[PDB]
Amino acid sequence: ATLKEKLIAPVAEEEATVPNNKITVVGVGQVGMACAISILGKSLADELALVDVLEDKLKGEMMDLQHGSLFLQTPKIVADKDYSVTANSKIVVVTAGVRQQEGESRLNLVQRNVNVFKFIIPQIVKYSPDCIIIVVSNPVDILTYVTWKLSGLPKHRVIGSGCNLDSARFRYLMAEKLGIHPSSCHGWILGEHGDSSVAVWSGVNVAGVSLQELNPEMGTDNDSENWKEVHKMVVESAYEVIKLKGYTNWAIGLSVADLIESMLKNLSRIHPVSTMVKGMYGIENEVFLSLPCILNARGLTSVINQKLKDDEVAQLKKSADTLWDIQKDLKD
Amino acid sequence: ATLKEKLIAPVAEEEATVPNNKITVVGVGQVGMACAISILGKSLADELALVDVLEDKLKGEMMDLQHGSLFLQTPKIVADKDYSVTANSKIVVVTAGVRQQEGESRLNLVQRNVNVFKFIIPQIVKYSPDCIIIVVSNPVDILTYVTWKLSGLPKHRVIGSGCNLDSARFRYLMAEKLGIHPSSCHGWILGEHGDSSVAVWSGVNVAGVSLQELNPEMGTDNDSENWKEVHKMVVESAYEVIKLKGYTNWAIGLSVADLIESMLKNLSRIHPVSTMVKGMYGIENEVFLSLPCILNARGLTSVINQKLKDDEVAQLKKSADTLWDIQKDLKD
Amino acid sequence: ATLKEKLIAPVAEEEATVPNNKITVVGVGQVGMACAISILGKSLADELALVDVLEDKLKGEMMDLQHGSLFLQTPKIVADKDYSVTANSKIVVVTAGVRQQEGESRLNLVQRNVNVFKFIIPQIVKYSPDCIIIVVSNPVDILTYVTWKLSGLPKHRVIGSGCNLDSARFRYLMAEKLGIHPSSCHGWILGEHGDSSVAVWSGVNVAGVSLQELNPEMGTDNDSENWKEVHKMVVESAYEVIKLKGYTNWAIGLSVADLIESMLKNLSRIHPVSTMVKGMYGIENEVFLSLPCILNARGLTSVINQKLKDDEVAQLKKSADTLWDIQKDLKD
Amino acid sequence: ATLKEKLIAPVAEEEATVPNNKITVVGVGQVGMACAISILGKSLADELALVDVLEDKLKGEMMDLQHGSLFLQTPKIVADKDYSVTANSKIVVVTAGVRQQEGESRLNLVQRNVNVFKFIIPQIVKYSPDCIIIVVSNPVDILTYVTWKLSGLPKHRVIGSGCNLDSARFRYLMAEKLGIHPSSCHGWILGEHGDSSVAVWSGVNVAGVSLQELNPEMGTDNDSENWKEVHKMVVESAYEVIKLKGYTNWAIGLSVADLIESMLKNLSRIHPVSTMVKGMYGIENEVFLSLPCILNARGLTSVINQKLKDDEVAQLKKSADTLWDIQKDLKD
Ligand SMILES: NC(=O)C1=CN([C@@H]2O[C@H](COP(=O)(O)OP(=O)(O)OC[C@H]3O[C@@H](n4cnc5c(N)ncnc54)[C@H](O)[C@@H]3O)[C@@H](O)[C@H]2O)C=CC1
Ligand SMILES: NC(=O)C1=CN([C@@H]2O[C@H](COP(=O)(O)OP(=O)(O)OC[C@H]3O[C@@H](n4cnc5c(N)ncnc54)[C@H](O)[C@@H]3O)[C@@H](O)[C@H]2O)C=CC1
Ligand SMILES: NC(=O)C1=CN([C@@H]2O[C@H](COP(=O)(O)OP(=O)(O)OC[C@H]3O[C@@H](n4cnc5c(N)ncnc54)[C@H](O)[C@@H]3O)[C@@H](O)[C@H]2O)C=CC1
Ligand SMILES: NC(=O)C1=CN([C@@H]2O[C@H](COP(=O)(O)OP(=O)(O)OC[C@H]3O[C@@H](n4cnc5c(N)ncnc54)[C@H](O)[C@@H]3O)[C@@H](O)[C@H]2O)C=CC1
Repeated sequence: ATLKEKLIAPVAEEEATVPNNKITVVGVGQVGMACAISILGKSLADELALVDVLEDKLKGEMMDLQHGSLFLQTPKIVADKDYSVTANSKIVVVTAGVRQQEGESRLNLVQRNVNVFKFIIPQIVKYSPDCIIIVVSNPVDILTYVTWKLSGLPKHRVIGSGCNLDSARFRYLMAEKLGIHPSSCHGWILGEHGDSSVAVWSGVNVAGVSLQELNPEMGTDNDSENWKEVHKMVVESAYEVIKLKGYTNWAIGLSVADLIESMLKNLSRIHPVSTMVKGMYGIENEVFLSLPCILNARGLTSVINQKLKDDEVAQLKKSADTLWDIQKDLKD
Repeated sequence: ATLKEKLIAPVAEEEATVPNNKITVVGVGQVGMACAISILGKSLADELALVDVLEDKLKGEMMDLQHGSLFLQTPKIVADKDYSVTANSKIVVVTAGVRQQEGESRLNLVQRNVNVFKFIIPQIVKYSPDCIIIVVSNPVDILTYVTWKLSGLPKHRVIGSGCNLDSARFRYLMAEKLGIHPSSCHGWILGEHGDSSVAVWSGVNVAGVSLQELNPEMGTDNDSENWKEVHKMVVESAYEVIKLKGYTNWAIGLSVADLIESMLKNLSRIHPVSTMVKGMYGIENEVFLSLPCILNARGLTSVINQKLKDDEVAQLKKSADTLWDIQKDLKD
Repeated sequence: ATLKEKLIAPVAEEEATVPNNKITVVGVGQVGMACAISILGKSLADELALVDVLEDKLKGEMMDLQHGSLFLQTPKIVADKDYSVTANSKIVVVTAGVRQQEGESRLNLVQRNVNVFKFIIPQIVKYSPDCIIIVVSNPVDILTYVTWKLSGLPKHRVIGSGCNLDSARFRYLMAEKLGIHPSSCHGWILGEHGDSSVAVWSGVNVAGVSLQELNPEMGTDNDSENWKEVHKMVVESAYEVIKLKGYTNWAIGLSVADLIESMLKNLSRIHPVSTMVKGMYGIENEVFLSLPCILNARGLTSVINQKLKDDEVAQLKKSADTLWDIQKDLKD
Repeated sequence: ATLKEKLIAPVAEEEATVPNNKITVVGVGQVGMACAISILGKSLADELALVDVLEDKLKGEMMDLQHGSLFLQTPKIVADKDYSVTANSKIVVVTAGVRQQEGESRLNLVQRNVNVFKFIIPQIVKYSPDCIIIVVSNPVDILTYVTWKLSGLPKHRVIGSGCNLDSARFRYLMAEKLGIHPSSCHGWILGEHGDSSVAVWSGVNVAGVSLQELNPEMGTDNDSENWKEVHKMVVESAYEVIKLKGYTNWAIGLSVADLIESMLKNLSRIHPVSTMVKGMYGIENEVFLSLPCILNARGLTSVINQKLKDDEVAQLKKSADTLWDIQKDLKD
């Protein structure tokens, strides 16, 4: 007479549920699943929705996650090619589209991914008009600009995963040189998540001790041992990892979960993520690139005004120019 | 031209957070702070409000928690004698009132505590019309009933901590006899939180093996395993600990946090908490007793139907009459 | 006069950590990385070593994890084709080998995988003479036996993941029928990891209530609740997911991490993993099958004695003969 | 015939356990229990031992914790006035002795607490000669010196909880002024955990932006709004909280757990804790006070060399002098 009927007696009317913290991940490839597992691992969603054009793959992924439910704290995991499954998401993570082939610039993916975005972004906003969108697909800064224009969402609700990842890499490498935890090394990689990123040497410090003060040659061509190479390693890292295993995913998955945690827990932590920087540091157009931003439940609510050195501002502007040159010709 | 103005540039123009995962703990005594710290430890609240009539102690408890903020994930902690600080809480935990003296029964506190609740409950609902209330103060089953009536809330939104603690103690004691983790021990203490709780022997098992089937004398006075002594120990628990350190708090604090987790994570896990059992097991009055109940974001949405023996039913009935005998003379 | 020399003043003269909570994952395929990321997510290792014959992929997996270090609590991650990087591990997880093709049985991989293990197992014990080994590779019960023999380790230090995953799936499926969290559902799938697993119907319960007692037709072909279809679904699981996405990894990855937690935290929780069952249930050969076992810091220290029905015993025996039929012809 | 005997079948010989991560907390008053609950909350110990001269209180506390075991991951909690229960602790936390009465300097507790320490320290080292001792009792810097001399342990194994707490308070207050999470505000309070502590203004920063650069008057008498008062609030905080609730405990409990996490997880994170600073910043005697130190499994292995301003060095030396003046007359 129905398992449930007999065993479970209702105290409240049957009625409507509605996820408080529903997250959607679009794209169930390497990056998508890594974000998904990291999100689940930290119990950040009470509902996880997945979307992809590959129906079988999408279903298999859902089922595999569902089978590990005993070990998780996410009561509902759903998956469909139709965006109606993403309704009422607080956060949508977009990792859908093509990735770099070996040695390929992220900037070379632009047209293919813009085509993808033009089609899926409107479906996303239709079903969650008040969500926050975390853009991850490459090139991430330009795609965040693209998402902003297509979605019609406010700036503080369209965020590029950006240099949160580059900065974690930088902090890891710095840590390795000093023999301490990356959380105790402070340093910011800003600008494009790509070849034109900028190391803010003037802010690199341990326990408040400015490394640039200790080594005024930090970041130059005349440095003993030997910073610039550290920034070069950050720049090259995706290519080196792609050459070895075909793609990257674990670090970006962790990076994404870290941003989500700040926002779903309303913490107001600072992260270098991609936002609209017109009017900052002499940038004249609607360029998106990473700066230290404050993240909480409203999304990206603030940017940190820094006192960048002239060479730092110069490299930032150069990064802004590289990006704007591509953005400026994007067609609608 | 403040520092904040210089350092921080608003992206989305202005802060103001949408009421969300806010929790209030009423009473900042041994139990109240134990609940507060456990709620804080598991990052269950994005805002924690404290209320007590002891203004000085209240402010100091508040400050001390705040001083720990670096190590926590709750961006806002506030406290006031006035209930306006509790506005828009999702969940309110009531631990205020008088407690048992060494030896004293929980029912000796009824009158004094009915007077406390007559004041506090209407304040809670006035400022948080949509909250879930968890009642901890003793006598707990009676006060859960008093809260239900004063609150005007539907039954699924009024939960008595009931036998959640009794059962935790029971599983701990069972675990000590077997040498395994209490989470691997299963057994249910239901009914009245104190003296008259019921041990449902038929459900005591490890890995699905019925210990009663293995030992049909389980629960009788002629049992080589002395299971009845275990239940007796669960019963004398409050007493022995009160005699030793003056009160109990850590275990109940942990148990309240566990209920909150099930709810804010929408888990639909089952806990032995106290609900309105009229029309169950032959009970014909409005009384709150513990049964295995399903907790989720809406609250306590259902109860598990069990096949109870005659003597178990009888105790439940006996508890219901005793409780009703007190409740029928409660005015206003 | 390095920066490190200038910034950091040694207190206790010199670094060198005492081997402690080190874990090795052998194989960096779908399952291996899923285990790695889940182990990393729960901070189970103070050092993670990876080993695989695919040198390029191995290095890239290593780098990607390292890039995530800021978000983790594992200060050292290393990887090498050579087993010296695995020296002094407390726990070694073996997931290397060939996997099932869509449709293909787990036993079709025996020969190829026996050759893999003949090489890997002696390397593991040579570099970590005091480790605990968790076998994941298929066919898992057979390979657990092969590992026990090649390793020379006592039985409490060789654990086959066995039916830990089967049972997780089963609890998920039960939870889906009842609408509660799988942790509130109890039921044991024992015996052989694959096709021939056994559902112990007598132990399936919710809150201590026997569902079999409630539905004596549970498990037969004439059951309105279709419990046998549930078990059938647990059995077809690998198959359906493999057909959809090519392999399974997330659920097993989570389940391995859960076993490790029980062990490194010394919990003595009970899990359905595979141990040497000779002399149990009438089995007279050296074979590994899943039963409810207690895991703690020493490993798998005990097994739960159960009262099994004749048909359950018979399947267990039938599985033991089949396994033995393969194992008896294994040489060296 | 013995519950266990029948139900649980041994796989490994009965034999010896031994905690990997055993922690002892000495003193079960406000501070001791707060450290205990925070340690348990984060699953940092596989064994927790408690010691106090108050036998009944000590037992009650043990039992209360034990009753919440279902919600914890610490299989063994023991308590006794005899130090033999503390054997093989990796970490011993000493919170035993007298605390400040209202308005009383921590320095006024010195003789009474030195008497306590002279008696208990030798018992502690007898039973755990290789432990790391975290000193918390006041005055904490002087008591760390005292512990070092009495215990005969190496410097990197005797650590004063020190200014980890003052700095968290500083970061909280700073955060409140800027509207962000304390984890995103960086600033160090060093020297005595007491009235002569030192704010290192030159290291105060957000996202690497030096606040002193933005406000060169930071910390002086001619400051717009208005740092010095922030340091004053940190200095006064214990007195204000003591005046309100009688003592402090939650923040210090969290602070202590944070240090333990760094060490038991071997993270090498930086914390401002109390260590022996002879030969640093012109300090000529064996003074203990807080500086940023690197913590991992070996204890306190490194100190960070800072580039302190002349006024900062001056205040540091003044703090060192205040302390040494008391240390110098300590009698053995
Ligand atoms: N921002 C960052 O730091 C990083 C960004 N990435 C980027 O993330 C993206 C994903 O990378 P991977 O997951 O490795 O690639 P993948 O090939 O493994 O996954 C791409 C997935 O997107 C799906 N997809 C393609 N078009 C779609 C559409 N129209 N609608 C829905 N789904 C669609 C595909 O079916 C596939 O499952 C790439 O653009 C890559 O460059 C990768 C690493 C880091
Ligand atoms: N349900 C359960 O399993 C458990 C229940 N308890 C009960 O919890 C309650 C609290 O225990 P403790 O925290 O140890 O007591 P406590 O004496 O330490 O704290 C009681 C708090 O209630 C406050 N209070 C008193 N009247 C108030 C009012 N009129 N309005 C607002 N606050 C008021 C007091 O100021 C004090 O802050 C007791 O009733 C005790 O019996 C204790 C353990 C377990
Ligand atoms: N016990 C269980 O419940 C489960 C077991 N499995 C089994 O786990 C195993 C791994 O599956 P996947 O990770 O999907 O396979 P995969 O093909 O992605 O990865 C296999 C890894 O083994 C490595 N490998 C092959 N030969 C090796 C050797 N000679 N020495 C060291 N490494 C070697 C390969 O290089 C590859 O890195 C399979 O045997 C599969 O059947 C999968 C799911 C669940
Ligand atoms: N370093 C720091 O940031 C902080 C330090 N404290 C200090 O921590 C200490 C403890 O404070 P509370 O717990 O509030 O005091 P308390 O009075 O609540 O607890 C002191 C406990 O120590 C026990 N005790 C006394 N002599 C003992 C001995 N000979 N052997 C073993 N146990 C003994 C007492 O019986 C009592 O249970 C005080 O010295 C206090 O000033 C407090 C807050 C912060």
